[PDB]
Amino acid sequence: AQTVPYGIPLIKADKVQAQGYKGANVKVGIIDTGIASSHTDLKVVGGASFVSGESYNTDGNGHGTHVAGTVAALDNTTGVLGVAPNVSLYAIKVLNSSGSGSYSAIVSGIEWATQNGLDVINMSLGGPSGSTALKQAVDKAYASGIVVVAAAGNSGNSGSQNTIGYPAKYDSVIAVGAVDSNKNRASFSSVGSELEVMAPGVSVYSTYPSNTYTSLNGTSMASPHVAGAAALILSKYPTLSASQVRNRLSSTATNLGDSFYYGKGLINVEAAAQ
Ligand SMILES: *C[C@@](*)(O)[C@H](Cc1ccccc1)NC(=O)[C@@H]1CCCN1C(=O)[C@H](C)NC(=O)OCc1ccccc1
Ligand SMILES: [Ca+2]
Ligand code: NA
Repeated sequence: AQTVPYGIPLIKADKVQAQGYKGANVKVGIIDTGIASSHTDLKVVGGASFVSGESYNTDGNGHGTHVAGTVAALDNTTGVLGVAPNVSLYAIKVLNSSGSGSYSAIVSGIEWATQNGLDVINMSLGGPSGSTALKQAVDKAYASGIVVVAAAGNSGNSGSQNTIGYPAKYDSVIAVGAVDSNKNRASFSSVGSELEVMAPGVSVYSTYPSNTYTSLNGTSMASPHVAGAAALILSKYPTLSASQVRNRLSSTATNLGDSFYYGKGLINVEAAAQ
C-alpha cells in the first residue's frame, strides 16, 4: 500500500493533486548523485551523466533517488507519493557515489538542462564558494525560463553569519530551508538573507536505491517539495514564466518568523496554484 509522507499534506500538495493537477507535461531535472531508475516507484525518462564511469540512471549514493521520490514517486499502490507524481523526470548525474562533484560537472549538468528545455531543475547540493561559471549557468537557466530550486545548506546558523551555500545563494536560484512536521525550523537549516522559502526537511520518507524507502534529514529533502510545487503550478498554468511561478510560491508562503531564519515561510501550494 502507498504511504503519503507528511510533507505532502503539510504543503497542501494533496489539495492541488485532488483538483487533478499532478505535474503532467512538466520536465523536472534532478541534479544530484543520479536516480536509481530500477526503483519501482519512479519513472526516469532521460538524463545525462557528467561523472566519468557512472551512467545517470544509477545511484550508488542514494541522495538523488531520495530527492527524486519527493518530487515524483508515482501515485499507485506502493511506496510513497511525490509532490508532482506525473512529471517527466530527468536524472542529471553530477556527483559521484561518494557525494563528490566538480564545479565543471555541475555547470555542465545545468547547461544540459537549459539546452534540453527542462522546466524545473532541483539542486539539492551546494558548497561554501561559487564560481563565475556556476553563476553564469544558473542565471542563464533562469533567464531562459527554467525554475531553478536549491537546498539552502545544512550548516545551521553561527550568530549573524549567513550560512547559505552556492548555488542557493544566487538570486536566480530559490534557496529552500527545512522545517519539521510541526513547522519548526530544523537546527541544521542554513540561514541568511537569501533564504526564500521553507519546506519539510526533517525525517522525510522517500525512495532509496535500489528499490527501498528511508527517512532522511536535510535541506536536500526540502528543496524537492518546492521543485514539485513549481511543477504542480506549471501543470495548472502551463504558460507562466519562471518568475511568475517563483513569486506565487513566496508570495503565498505561510509566514513562520524572521526571514533570516524562515525566508517568507512555509510554501502552500494550494494558495500558490490559485
Ligand atoms: C543531502 C542534502 O541535504 C545536501 C544539501 C546541501 C548540502 C550542502 C550545501 C548546500 C546544500 N546535499 C548534499 O549533501 C549533496 C549530496 C551528496 C554530496 N552533496 C553535496 O552537496 C556536496 C557536499 N557538494 C558538492 O560537491 O558541491 C560541489 C560544488 C562545487 C561548486 C559549487 C557548488 C557545489
Ligand atoms: Ca507510489
Ligand atoms: Na537565492
